[PDB]
Amino acid sequence: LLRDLERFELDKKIAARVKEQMDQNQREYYLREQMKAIQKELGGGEDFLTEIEELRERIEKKGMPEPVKEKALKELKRLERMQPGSPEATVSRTYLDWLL
Amino acid sequence: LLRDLERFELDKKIAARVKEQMDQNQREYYLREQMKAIQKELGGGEDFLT
Amino acid sequence: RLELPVLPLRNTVVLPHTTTGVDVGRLKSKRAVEEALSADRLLFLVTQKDPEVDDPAPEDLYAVGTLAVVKQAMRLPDGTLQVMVEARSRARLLSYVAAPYLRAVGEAIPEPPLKDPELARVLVNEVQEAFERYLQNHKTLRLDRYQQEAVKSTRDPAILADLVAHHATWTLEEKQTILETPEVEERLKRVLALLLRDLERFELDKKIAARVKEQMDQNQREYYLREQMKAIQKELGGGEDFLT
Repeated sequence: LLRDLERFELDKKIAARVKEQMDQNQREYYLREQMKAIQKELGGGEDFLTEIEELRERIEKKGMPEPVKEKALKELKRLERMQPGSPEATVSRTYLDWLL
Repeated sequence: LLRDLERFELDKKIAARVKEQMDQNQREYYLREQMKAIQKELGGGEDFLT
Repeated sequence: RLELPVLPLRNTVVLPHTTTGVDVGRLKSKRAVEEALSADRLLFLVTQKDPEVDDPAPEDLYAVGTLAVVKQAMRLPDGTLQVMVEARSRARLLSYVAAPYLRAVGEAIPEPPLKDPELARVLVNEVQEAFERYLQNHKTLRLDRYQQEAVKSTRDPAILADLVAHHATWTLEEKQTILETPEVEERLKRVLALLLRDLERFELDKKIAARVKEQMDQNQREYYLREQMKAIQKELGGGEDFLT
């Protein structure tokens, strides 16, 4: 029974390693299907969010410093607040295009 | 003979594809809202974000 | 050293000891299946690669092809031939014959893995744990077939490795990677990686459905709310207090 307890502890450690290999890549594969499905559906073949995702590609390729990019991040928060055909939104889109 | 509601049942066949176009319009509306449903626990509907 | 003709395949990579259906859209391959059915009912199932040519070259195939046995061959009335296949072993390609069919010369892989009760048994049990948790979020195949094709009825880890690699929806190359390697333990590690990635897709899709359901409930709740009580405001006026 001590050999059975050692075998059950080794099986529990091996199954815990299997569940760690599940969860530690599951928490990033959540992120990659989140980004490819926001890139897909909001155009629905149009890919409307690739227009506002090329700018985010410019953020995580050349919008590197954090107090610089914090203003662009809450400008990105303001970007989905109003419709991008309003006359105020010209200044908002020109703002982060000129910044990026 | 025909103008005395012969084409009214064909107008109901037209209204059948109006209800089909209603079904893919509700499908596109449901799809656009369920991607926002993925976005709400992506994080756009939390306290810190927008 | 198995001198038998070859049925080439387009998108199916038939692994050894795999019960599956194969449809043939060719004529030279149709005559290859008929000549193999005349000669001792044995086929070779060697798939092709990235974008497929309808007449496959002998050097456009992969490294390892699959030895097969013919169950039956009935003719569909539209012209194509449905070939029901059962496989036996796997064979490394050396050089094939470019005369209308394809001829397999031709090898064999007689390589069982080592360290069976110590390290391979834990690996086979991890394959069993991942394959047992696989259909609980997949739910497109039969659970009793998964239990009947387990270690409890099928002892061979090469047959079990080919059956655990067959039961996913992978591409033309990642089935061929588990077809190719003579070391069975590295194939078992790779199909653990592939089943981990498939379960990280399927539990994610279950969280997609279980993520959209409560905000669709919130959506119909708020939709009934604003069509209800933007509309309760019109009875307070009573003619809208002289047409607003």
